[PDB]
Amino acid sequence: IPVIEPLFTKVTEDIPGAEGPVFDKNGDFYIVAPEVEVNGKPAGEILRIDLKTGKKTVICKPEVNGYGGIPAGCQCDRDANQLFVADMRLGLLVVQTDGTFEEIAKKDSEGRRMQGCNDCAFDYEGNLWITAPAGEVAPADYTRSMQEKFGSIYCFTTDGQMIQVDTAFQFPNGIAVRHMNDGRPYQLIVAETPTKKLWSYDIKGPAKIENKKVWGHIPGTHEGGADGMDFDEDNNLLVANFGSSHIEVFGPDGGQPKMRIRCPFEKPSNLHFKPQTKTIFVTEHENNAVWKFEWQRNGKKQYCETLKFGIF
Ligand SMILES: [Ca+2]
Ligand SMILES: [Ca+2]
Repeated sequence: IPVIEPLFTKVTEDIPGAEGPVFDKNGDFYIVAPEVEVNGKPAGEILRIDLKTGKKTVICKPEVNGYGGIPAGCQCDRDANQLFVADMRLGLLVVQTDGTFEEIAKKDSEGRRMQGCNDCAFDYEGNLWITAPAGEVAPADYTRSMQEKFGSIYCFTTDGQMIQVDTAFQFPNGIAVRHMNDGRPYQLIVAETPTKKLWSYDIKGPAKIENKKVWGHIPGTHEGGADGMDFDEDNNLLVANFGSSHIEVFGPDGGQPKMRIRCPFEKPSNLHFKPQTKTIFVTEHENNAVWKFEWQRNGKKQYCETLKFGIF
C-alpha cells in the first residue's frame, strides 16, 4: 500500500488524551482533553486553541452532580455556534463558546439509561450519529467496551430523540456519514477499534440504519486500531489507526486502504480538516499533542459549513 510522508507541523502540546479536534462557525479551533484527572477522578476539559500561538484556554470542565466528564469527540452545530460533545461519563453534551454546557440525555428514547459517548457525526439533515463505547453514564461506575461487546450507536435527531440504533460493539469509536453529491445522507461508517474493523450501514432515514456490513479492514495487529475519522471532499475516508503510526486512507468503496499516511508518532487519535483547506489537524496520545499536515485536497464540508437557507 503506497505510503505518503507529509510534513507534520506542531500545533499545541500537553493535552491529556488530546481528542475531538473541531472548528466552529467562526473558524475557532477546539480540542478535548478527556484524560485530565483530579485525585484519580475524571476532570476532562474542552479547550480553545489559538492557532497562531499554540496557547490553550480551557472553556469547559464538565461535571454533573460532582461527576467529572471525559469529553472525547466533537461536532459543531449549524444553526447555532455551539459544540455537541460526546462525553465518556456524561453522554451527549452541548457546550457554548462562553464555556457553559447542558447535558442532553440521561436516558434514550426507550427509557434505557444513557451510555457514555466517544465520537459523533452530524449528517446534512442535522441528525447526530454517536458512538457509545462506555457503559452507563454517571452516577454509574465507569465501564468501557474494550473487552466485552456492550458498545452502542445512537442517533440524536432533529426532533430531539436520542435513539439507540445498534448495540453489541467492542468499542465503537470514530464515526462518519457519507453523502450523495446532492447532499443526501446514505451511508454510516463506524469504527470498531480493537477488532480492526470499519462497519457500514445504509442510512434509510433519520435514525434508520440497515444492512450492517464489515466495510473496511484496518492494518496491523498492534494494540489499538481505528479511532477518529473524516471524509475528504472526494469521499475518501481518512482514519486514525491508533498504535500504527499511520492514518489510513480508504477509497469510496472501502475494503483495504488505498494509501497510508505516516505520522511522526505512533498514536494518532483523531483528525479534522480546517474549513476550505487541505489542512488536517491531528491529535495523538504518544506526546498528547496536536499537529497539522497538508492532505491532497479539501475536506468534506462538515454540517456546520452547510447552509440552512442555501438555495444551492
Ligand atoms: Ca475517539
Ligand atoms: Ca473530525
